[PDB]
Amino acid sequence: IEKVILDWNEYIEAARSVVSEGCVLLENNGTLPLEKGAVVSIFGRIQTHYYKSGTGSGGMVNVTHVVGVPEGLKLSEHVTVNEELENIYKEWEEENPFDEGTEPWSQPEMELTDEIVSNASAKSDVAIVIIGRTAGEDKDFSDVAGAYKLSETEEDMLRRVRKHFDKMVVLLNVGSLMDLNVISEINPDALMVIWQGGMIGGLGTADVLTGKVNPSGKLTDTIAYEINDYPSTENFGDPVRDYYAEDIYVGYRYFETFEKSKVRYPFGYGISYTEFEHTVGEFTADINSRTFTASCTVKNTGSVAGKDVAQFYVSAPQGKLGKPEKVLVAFKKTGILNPGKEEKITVTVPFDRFASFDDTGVTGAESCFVLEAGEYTVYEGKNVRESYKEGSFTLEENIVTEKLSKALAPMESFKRMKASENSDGTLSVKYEDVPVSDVDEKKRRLDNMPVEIPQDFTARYSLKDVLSGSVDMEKFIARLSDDDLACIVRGEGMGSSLVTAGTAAAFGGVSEYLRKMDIPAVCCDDGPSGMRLDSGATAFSMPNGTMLASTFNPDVIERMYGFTSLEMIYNKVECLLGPGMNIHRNPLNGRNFEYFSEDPYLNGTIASAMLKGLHKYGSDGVAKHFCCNNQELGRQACDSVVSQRALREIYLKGFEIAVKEGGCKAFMTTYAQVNGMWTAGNYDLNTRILRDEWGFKGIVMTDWWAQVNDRGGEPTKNNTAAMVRAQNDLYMVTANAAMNSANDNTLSQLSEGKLNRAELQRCAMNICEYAMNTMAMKRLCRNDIKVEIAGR
Ligand SMILES: O[C@@H]1[C@@H](O)[C@H](O)OC[C@H]1O
Repeated sequence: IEKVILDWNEYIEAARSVVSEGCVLLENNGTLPLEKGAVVSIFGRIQTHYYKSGTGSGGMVNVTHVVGVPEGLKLSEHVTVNEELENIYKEWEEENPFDEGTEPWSQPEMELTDEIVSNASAKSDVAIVIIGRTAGEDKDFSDVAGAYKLSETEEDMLRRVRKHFDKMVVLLNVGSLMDLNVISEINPDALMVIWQGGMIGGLGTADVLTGKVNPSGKLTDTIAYEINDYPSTENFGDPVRDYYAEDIYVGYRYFETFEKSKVRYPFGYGISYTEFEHTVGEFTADINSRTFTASCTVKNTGSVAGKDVAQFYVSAPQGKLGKPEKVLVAFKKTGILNPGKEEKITVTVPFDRFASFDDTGVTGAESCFVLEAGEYTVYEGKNVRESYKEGSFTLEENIVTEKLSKALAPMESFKRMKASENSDGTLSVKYEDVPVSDVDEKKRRLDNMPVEIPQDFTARYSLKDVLSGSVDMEKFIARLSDDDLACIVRGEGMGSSLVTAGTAAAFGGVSEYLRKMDIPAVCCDDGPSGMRLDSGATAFSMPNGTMLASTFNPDVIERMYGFTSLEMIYNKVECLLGPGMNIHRNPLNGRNFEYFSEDPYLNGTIASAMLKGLHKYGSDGVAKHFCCNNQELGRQACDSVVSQRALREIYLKGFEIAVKEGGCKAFMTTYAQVNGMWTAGNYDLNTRILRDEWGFKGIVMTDWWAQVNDRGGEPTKNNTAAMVRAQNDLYMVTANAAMNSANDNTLSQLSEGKLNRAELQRCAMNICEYAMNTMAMKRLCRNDIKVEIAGR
């Protein structure tokens, strides 16, 4: 019915803006920005093979061209590149080709001589050294040379360059952070994390290097001096089982509370080519509305224009539960401020952003989010460490922000960290026993069993009749036979011929009988950083998740994914398999590149920005992996043992925000276990928490060929009855859904009364309600958006 232009040049520009807001300047003595007309020598072999993404499902976007850093600098017309040094690298690389693997964390560095380095210095004004790292799916990052540490030849390179150049810039082309101890010690003039910026990364990076854009990126994780300083390191890296003993004390929640001196760069840290002054302003609280309102003014007090981020933190009273010193509750990035100009920033913060989950009952409100009695102090500033008192208010009694239930609780006891108040008025870590679950799972499922809809194969309503409002969804679903029900819970793929070639899955109209009811085939495709088309078809490769999050700018993120929204329609992809939004529990997790933060509020807010983007033209995202997939090693069977409180405040919280702020209507579960069973068959996760408590209205799908089990039972890839009993609606994926290619147990379990028809009907109703609002339904109804690409 309607045509829309996808302007490719504006798509490039939107993505380019994200890159130039997401680079994080850590150190600078004034060597950056690069001066007009300067000649730069670029060191590091990885300069020729810019890491545009990490590896795995989320790093297989095909493109015709990648603008690396050298090319980005030449295109700027602000500097020139030393062409002799480039040719040394190019010629060396013909003998030492880029290893593709399985793909390694890094490439072997070219050894440098005194002659090469000395001659480059004579013919250039500044050295740029690029250190490259990638990482991803199934391969965790490791505390060794070539991975988290510099390799020996990389260190040599840096020391030579330092010696022969008095102007030296180090750039980290990395998916996740690496060791900064040796780099800091070598002490370059400027240090910037440039992440992996997709196919136009070099353009946006050139913008900040040349000063066309002033750096305004901030860290989404705390950088500590050693891997052993991180509170999760003790309990990370075990393929069988890991106890989340740090509990709520993840990242800056640990460091700012217990170990300030172990931090090199705090959460939210990043600098600019200008300087800013944050002046605390008016503060009011509204206890009856459960909000406070806080103002401050940010002023550019330096000599060049730039943006800054105002970050707001709450210190809750320790009470009986114990608390982190500071938790992030709001942030706002300024517009571009000219020298001597300023911007007033006001935030309204609901109490639920700094509530605590009582999993012991010590507050008198077990299984509730609560604010304990005491003094709440609010802080504003440039990062968590440099945040200063904005206001305060005191509660004489507990406030229950929300009543919940005992759900997804641990099945075995373990000791967790506890904030303990010393005689000094300081806080130390002590340990306490996590209570074990007393939930009767059998009874919970039976007491909440949905009502069966009597089947009726004569009255043949269409899914169009449900969409129009002509009939109830219940009235429609009655025509599905047991074959139809068994079939509709199966995703078909990879590369099902019902949808665009080379994508992840088709679902909904996966049989002739389902298609006859006007259930369309809905197409899923990886990934957060752009469409992965295994046909070889090209698509936009966008910056990695961590770079997105480092913008601290929901609007710039949403703008870019508004273009992705149209591109998906163009390719007839309805469901992009992102955002990835598992918490950065440990820096060594391989997939941190396509996730956002150690902080759940930032995590959810960035995820929600992406989803709003995709929703612009009616496309959609699938939040993943729900939940606690914070480790790649052992991910087919690993058991994350974690408290309710840690789940409610940290790991689930981002996903909750995705539902309630982001309008998320599609979730993906994990390959692994949380509290002693696989996530795909967990009732508490997929029904109790997600639907009954949060009000999610949508679909849940498995991760691709994930295992499912009943608690205590053996894991398999075809226990779909366990999956449907949990209200995980879709098994992803089978070669042929109509033929039950996986030989699943849906019908045999239904035959034996161990699976109720009502449970199948519930899943089928979720699938159909989702499917009828997709662009694939619009194509059947002939009221879809037609997209045309301009600017190529
Ligand atoms: O993240 C998912 C990954 O775990 C799986 O292997 O492929 C599908 C992706 O969406």
